[PDB]
Amino acid sequence: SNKCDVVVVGGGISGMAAAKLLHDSGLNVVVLEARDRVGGRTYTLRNQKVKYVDLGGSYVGPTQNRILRLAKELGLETYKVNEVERLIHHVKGKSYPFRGPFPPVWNPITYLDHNNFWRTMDDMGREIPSDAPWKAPLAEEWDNMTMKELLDKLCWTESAKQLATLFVNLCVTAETHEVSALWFLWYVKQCGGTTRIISTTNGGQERKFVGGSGQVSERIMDLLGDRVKLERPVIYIDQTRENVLVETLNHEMYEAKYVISAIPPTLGMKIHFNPPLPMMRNQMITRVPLGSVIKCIVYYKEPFWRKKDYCGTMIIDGEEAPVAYTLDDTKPEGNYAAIMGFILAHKARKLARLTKEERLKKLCELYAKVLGSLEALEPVHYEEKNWCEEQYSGGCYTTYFPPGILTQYGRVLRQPVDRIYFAGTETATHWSGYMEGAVEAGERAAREILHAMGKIPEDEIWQSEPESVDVPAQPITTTFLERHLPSVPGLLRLI
Amino acid sequence: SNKCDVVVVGGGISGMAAAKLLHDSGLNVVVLEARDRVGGRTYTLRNQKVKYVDLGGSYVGPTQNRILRLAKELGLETYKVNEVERLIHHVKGKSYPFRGPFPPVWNPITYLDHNNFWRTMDDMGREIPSDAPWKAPLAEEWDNMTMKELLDKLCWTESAKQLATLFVNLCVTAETHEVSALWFLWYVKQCGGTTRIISTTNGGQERKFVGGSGQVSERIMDLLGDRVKLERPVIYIDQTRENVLVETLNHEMYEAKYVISAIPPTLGMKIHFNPPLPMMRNQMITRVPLGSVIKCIVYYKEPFWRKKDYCGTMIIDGEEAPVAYTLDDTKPEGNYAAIMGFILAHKARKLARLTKEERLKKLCELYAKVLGSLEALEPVHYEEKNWCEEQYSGGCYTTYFPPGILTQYGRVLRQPVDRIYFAGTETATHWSGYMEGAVEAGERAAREILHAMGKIPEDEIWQSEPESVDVPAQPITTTFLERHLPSVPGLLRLIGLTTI
Ligand SMILES: *Cc1cc2c(cc1C)nc1c(=O)[nH]c(=O)nc-1n2C[C@H](O)[C@H](O)[C@H](O)COP(=O)(O)OP(=O)(O)OC[C@H]1O[C@@H](n2cnc3c(N)ncnc32)[C@H](O)[C@@H]1O
Ligand SMILES: *Cc1cc2c(cc1C)nc1c(=O)[nH]c(=O)nc-1n2C[C@H](O)[C@H](O)[C@H](O)COP(=O)(O)OP(=O)(O)OC[C@H]1O[C@@H](n2cnc3c(N)ncnc32)[C@H](O)[C@@H]1O
Ligand SMILES: Cc1ccc(NC(=O)c2coc3ccccc3c2=O)cc1C
Ligand SMILES: Cc1ccc(NC(=O)c2coc3ccccc3c2=O)cc1C
Repeated sequence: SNKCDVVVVGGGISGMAAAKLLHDSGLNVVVLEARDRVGGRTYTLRNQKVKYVDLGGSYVGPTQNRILRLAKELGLETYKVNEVERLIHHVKGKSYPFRGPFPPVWNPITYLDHNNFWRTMDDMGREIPSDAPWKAPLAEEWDNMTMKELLDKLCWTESAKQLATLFVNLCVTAETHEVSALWFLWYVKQCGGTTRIISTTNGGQERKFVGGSGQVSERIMDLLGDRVKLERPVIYIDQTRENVLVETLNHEMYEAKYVISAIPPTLGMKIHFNPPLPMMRNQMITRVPLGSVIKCIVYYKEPFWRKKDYCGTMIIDGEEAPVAYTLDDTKPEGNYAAIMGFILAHKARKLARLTKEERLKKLCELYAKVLGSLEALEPVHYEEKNWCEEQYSGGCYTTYFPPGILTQYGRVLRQPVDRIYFAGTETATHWSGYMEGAVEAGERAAREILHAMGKIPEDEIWQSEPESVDVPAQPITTTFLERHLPSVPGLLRLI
Repeated sequence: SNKCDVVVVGGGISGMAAAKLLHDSGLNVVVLEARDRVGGRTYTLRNQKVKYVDLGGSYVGPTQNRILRLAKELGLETYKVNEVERLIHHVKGKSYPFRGPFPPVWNPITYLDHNNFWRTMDDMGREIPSDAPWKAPLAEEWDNMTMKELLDKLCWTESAKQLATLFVNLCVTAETHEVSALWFLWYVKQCGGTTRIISTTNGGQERKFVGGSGQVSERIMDLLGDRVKLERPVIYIDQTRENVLVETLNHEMYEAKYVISAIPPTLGMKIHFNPPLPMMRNQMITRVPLGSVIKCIVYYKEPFWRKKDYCGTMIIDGEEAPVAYTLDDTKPEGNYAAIMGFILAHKARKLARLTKEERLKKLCELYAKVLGSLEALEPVHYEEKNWCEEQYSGGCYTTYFPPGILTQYGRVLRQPVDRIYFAGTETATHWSGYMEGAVEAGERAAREILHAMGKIPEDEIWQSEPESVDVPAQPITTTFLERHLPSVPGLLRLIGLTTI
């Protein structure tokens, strides 16, 4: 067998970040990666037609200081996603251009309803601890409802309910009826709230990495050299003896003092454990699916939308549209003009039956309607990735919690099992679901092991991160009216 | 490689029934079983204090003709669970004895609400095809709500909502907010409806096997000889070549024409697939958890409850009660007096933290109160099994579907993947979740392979079963008033219209 200090299962950002921290501390680490590549739910494709394109995770933004710091250390730079010109909200077959993060609403009743919806999501989030959402005062009540039930109670207008539904679908690649209200409200709150999570400028979608996000994992693999073993799916972990034994599908055996599991929680099912996992983890890893998304990038000769004072952001309501949300994917130089779109949740399942060429046609025709331009019908290239088909991801962007699961099983997610510690973005407390969360969790799991070895004190397990000098955060603000305008039933109680 | 016609993954009733059918038809079969035993979600413990006891699946009843025929062919016999004396409904800290399958309800408004609840569950069920629940006219609407939401709409009394909640918890070992309304409605309908599923006499809980249900799987293993390989967990299936390659954890390779996967759907995750599974199955197997239950058997010197004219059945509502349902588990000879109880859904998670001795004490104290009997505090022995801890089951009794999953992913549950066919009780269309469904699915999977091999025509894949001569099925009947009495909102409409 191959002996080392720590085996890290999974060579995504989380596993790589954990392995780098342990390596830098002087431990001998091995990373066992199932695929013939690193990066996991990140994947940057290079060819002459696109130069490079993120087909998985791409965006980073203010308050995501760990990913920004790690990438900077590895020699990467960011550029801003184009938001110079107007955004579009396409509603009932018409495009309404706008500025600022939220589409305007003109009907006074609809206005009150929309304002109340966003405000209430943040009000509720303030009572949910980031590190322990199951300790929310109404944890059980909120966990036993779906997001669909919550939106049905909160939204007096169909307009607000359709936009709220789109929000859930885009944020967590799942249907409102599939997900726990508690979990979803935690998810938003732990990215800094509604404004921060939905915003391009000053939010989660502000920036991309020059040359692609895949470079984070690739460049850590570059540092680690042959410590990274590709095409080594872990099948078996045995903790009955002095050292932990980790076996791969290609018949290799690794021996270590500790293990970090840096895979999505449910993919723990692909590993046979000796002794068996404790009851609560055994059942938890069957209760935590990942969402469904096809990421699609359509290329054009020029970023023609800019000529009509549109930035390329489209927010597209309704069942018929294949794609509910787009961003401009053009490179910083104004070349490789492109629109990135997501085919979300049930639509990913529905439209996966089509051919690549059939999806291209539907997207181009949609974009022609929304951008009001025949130029959208003349694509020069197309790339896509359906994450639902990946054996070693399970989906994208991340794991969702159905009703009842987070309160009953959430405490087990990052609880060590003897000498196995748990990384992965699902275990983060700030931007869980994102590349930022992957870094937080990997570095925390690594430091749990450093503490178990006696190398650092307990109070160094969780570590704050200085703010990025390159991507500083501006405060999230609200207006007096936003804070104090009544809800729809509030206006009725006054009548 | 060890060569054969068909590799069956899993030695539970479904895999063993499939293997038997294939073997009897002249094929060479191998059964690869992860555990050191066959039976899976069935397990019959034997020791001198209990003689034998079913710690997993136990009950069979009228309309479950496949398991009865299989068991009979293997030389097994049934006996009737004791329902001679009165049942007990324990609610708000008091016990109310009764006869008939449902506790009687006296308050007229509450009676209308209860009657409408059960009626409506069956009414909705009739809209749902047993073999394609996603084809129900309102499949989407019903699949996008939980059972909690449906009970909140349907039940105009707390009395009905509480009993309905216990019904869901007991039937599918899951909370009302955890499960899809469409899936639960399908599940009940495919067992023959509310009366059949809840009943002891004339229903699902009527009988047990003399000597334990584990004998079904054991006796098939005896017939198959060394074709059953114990402690062979499957880790890898490769369909890239002419013959299917199946690899086990202990480093053996098996080569076959076809494979039957006879394991719970989510446990497919423990196998690495080459090529990868198609998208819909890849995601489906991450979306289908099993329920949570501890099965607990408390032994006594005598079946003392019978002397108070109680049969041993207790239907126990309330958060403080660890166990919501009991049955008399005394042997047919009248010795090894015992009460079987289930600790359900969240309570299985909550009470797992205690010791065995602490759980025994809580159960005895509950039974003493419910039975009004100090004798319940004098147990002579205890056995239990927490199915939540089983790596190779995932839970019990069966797989549940959360909201939204059955309409999006249900169609791939028994869809073949190249040369892999799918058995397991989860893929049945009649008593899915039960030993019966395991037999149906195993035999159906085997015959899919026989059809693929050109050995039988397509119309023999699905095969009806003759009614048991030993366990005749009384029909499910209603009264005129049961059919036509209004719901609570229907009564309110009638009142509004009169007064107009
Ligand atoms: C898919 C996706 C993700 C995504 C998104 C859009 C799409 C289409 N957009 C994002 C965005 O704009 N900004 C952002 O910050 N995140 C975005 N996401 C999510 C993001 O990609 C993820 O949060 C992050 O990449 C997750 O990182 P983590 O390291 O936690 O997880 P992973 O990437 O899945 O890596 C796990 C690795 O483990 C390997 N594996 C799996 N099973 C095994 C076994 N048995 N043995 C050995 N290795 C295993 C995987 O192959 C993978 O490499
Ligand atoms: C657990 C339980 C079940 C149960 C019940 C009460 C409890 C506590 N009460 C029942 C009842 O009264 N009447 C009834 O008809 N059913 C009842 N249930 C359900 C019943 O036990 C199940 O429906 C039935 O036994 C399921 O049979 P099936 O053959 O479909 O599935 P299984 O028993 O789980 O068998 C699967 C076998 O596969 C093995 N396995 C798992 N993974 C692997 C891998 N990777 N490789 C090889 N083998 C694998 C398992 O070990 C098992 O033996
Ligand atoms: C009006 C509006 C604008 C942007 C958004 N965006 C989001 O919520 C996003 C949430 O998480 C993401 C994760 C990966 C990539 C993109 C996103 C979002 O844009 C939502 C609404 C309702
Ligand atoms: C009044 C009453 C009596 C029995 C039941 N029982 C049930 O629903 C059961 C359904 O599934 C089972 C599965 C395995 C073992 C036992 C059972 C039940 O008793 C329910 C009610 C509401």
